[PDB]
Amino acid sequence: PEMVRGQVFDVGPRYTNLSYIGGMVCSAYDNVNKVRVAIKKISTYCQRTLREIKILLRFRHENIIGINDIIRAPTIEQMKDVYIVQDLMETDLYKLLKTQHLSNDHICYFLYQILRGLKYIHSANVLHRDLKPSNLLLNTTCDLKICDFGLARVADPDHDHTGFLTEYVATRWYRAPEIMLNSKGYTKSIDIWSVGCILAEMLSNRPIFPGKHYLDQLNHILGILGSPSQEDLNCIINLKARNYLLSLPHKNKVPWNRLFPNADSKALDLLDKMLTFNPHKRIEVEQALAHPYLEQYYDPSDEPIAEAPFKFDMELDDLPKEKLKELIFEETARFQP
Ligand SMILES: *CCS(=O)(=O)Nc1ccnc2[nH]ccc12
Repeated sequence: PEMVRGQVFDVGPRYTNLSYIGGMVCSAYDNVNKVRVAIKKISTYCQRTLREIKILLRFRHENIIGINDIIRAPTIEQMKDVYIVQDLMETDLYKLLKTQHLSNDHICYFLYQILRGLKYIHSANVLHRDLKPSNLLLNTTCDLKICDFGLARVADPDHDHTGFLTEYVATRWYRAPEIMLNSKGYTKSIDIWSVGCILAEMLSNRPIFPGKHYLDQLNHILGILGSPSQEDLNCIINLKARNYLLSLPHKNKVPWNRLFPNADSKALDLLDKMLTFNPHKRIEVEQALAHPYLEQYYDPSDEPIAEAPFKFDMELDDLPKEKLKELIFEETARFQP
């Protein structure tokens, strides 16, 4: 078996000539299809691995990363590592934003593809819950694919409510304000906020709300949106959350065209609607696609939806380590000779 940087990366004779990318991700030559592919090693096991495999095997969409192959040992007893084989993608939006200025045409096209993929995910009653530039892969022709469904959940708006300062798992800079106030992130509006943040970041190459800790994230958001309105406050019924907001000095709204003096005015209109404080008033993915900014691309007949809502059969949260390994083994069975 081949090794890469002091790690065994043992991907049978099908995949050869391994180079590191970023458990470990390597590129490799697929000797069957005769293209370089991406392979990630997962090494007891995690709910997130299973969640992702079930979702990505069920999903089929041009703006969502697929799984092409999964490599594992023939038996549960011998299975330790799982390798997931996917299309090689030259770069991601995080790497691209660190090094490149995007034209308005590129920002428009990337945003379109993000929302087109998101329309499909949401149509399956799934929330991604960790959209950020590093989860948006790109190839040399700027095709974009959404990846990393390890924190994805079936939508559950009736159980979205929680108390103030409830701990959350997803990446801090892309968290909607309501996460810090009264939300478990179980509604589609959570993903739109992330997309808003990403749009802002494409406009200036810098994260819009780079909070350094849990409540600082909310301070950054309010520093630009300004103080919530009485009506938006009245929607927050939780008294700890409400009174925290009432305790803050008045903050004026920073005009988008002053933060983003170079941006297209239609892009800023859409940004505003995605970065709305009140999640009920926030634009939905299909409205976003229909927005004038995206007129050159918008075509709902060519923005497919999922054939059915996605379902986890049992609650993965209480699963002992043994049943989880067995579930991963079973979900990966179709790729065995
Ligand atoms: C989805 C982000 S990842 O880091 O999990 N996977 C990944 C990284 C780099 N290049 C890739 N090509 C396909 C999948 C990846």
